Amino acid sequence: VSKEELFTGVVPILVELDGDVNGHKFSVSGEGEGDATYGKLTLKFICTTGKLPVPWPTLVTTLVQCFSRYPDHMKQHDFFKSAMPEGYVQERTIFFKDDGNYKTRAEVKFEGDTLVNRIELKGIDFKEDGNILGHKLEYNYNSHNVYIMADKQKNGIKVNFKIRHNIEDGSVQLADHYQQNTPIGDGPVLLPDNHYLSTQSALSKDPNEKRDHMVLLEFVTAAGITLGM
Ligand code: NA
Ligand code: NA
Ligand SMILES: [Zn+2]
Ligand SMILES: [Zn+2]
Repeated sequence: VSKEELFTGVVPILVELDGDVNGHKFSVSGEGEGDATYGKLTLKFICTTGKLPVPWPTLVTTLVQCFSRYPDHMKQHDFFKSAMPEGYVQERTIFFKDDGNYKTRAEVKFEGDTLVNRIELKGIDFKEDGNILGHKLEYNYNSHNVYIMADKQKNGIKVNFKIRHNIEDGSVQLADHYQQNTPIGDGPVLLPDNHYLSTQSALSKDPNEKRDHMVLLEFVTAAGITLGM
């Protein structure tokens, strides 16, 4: 039921996102590679419609948890890989405290040797001069724990966590994330015991790139379950 064999080695990744936030329409493409044995991602994203209308860090969680490293004793809890190659739908609602929300739907699946994440994002209720549309977020990311449980009603998982976005005046903008994942295929999947992913992300710029872009490295390992339990 585990699909670890698809994830051997380095796997190319493609990402495509169409988004509309307070009627500002935009698109983002990304390409890179993942190594689930190490739990590491490297990707570069470009805004193909001009300047991104929201800050890049707000799109990090939207823009492939199947590349998480699952420990030796936790292979029976890896839902994300178990749903491949047909893949899973990942839906979120993200509430930015004192501001608007994003709602997202994505399909993550293999197209051949490439892992692809295809996303629609709709943003509503943002303040024109808030931290988001105001572009008051620093260009950086912090470490978070992403809590995963099995869905008690359907074949799938329920996931929640709270992202801290640091603001240029020293304050912090919180983004509460609520997430569900369901398989696309009707094959068996792994429905995990409660656990979490320890997430770290670092953002940078390619000094030669003139398009609006984001270079992103991530390291993710699952944790939280006692051997054999
Ligand atoms: Na199998
Ligand atoms: Na605007
Ligand atoms: Zn172990
Ligand atoms: Zn158990």
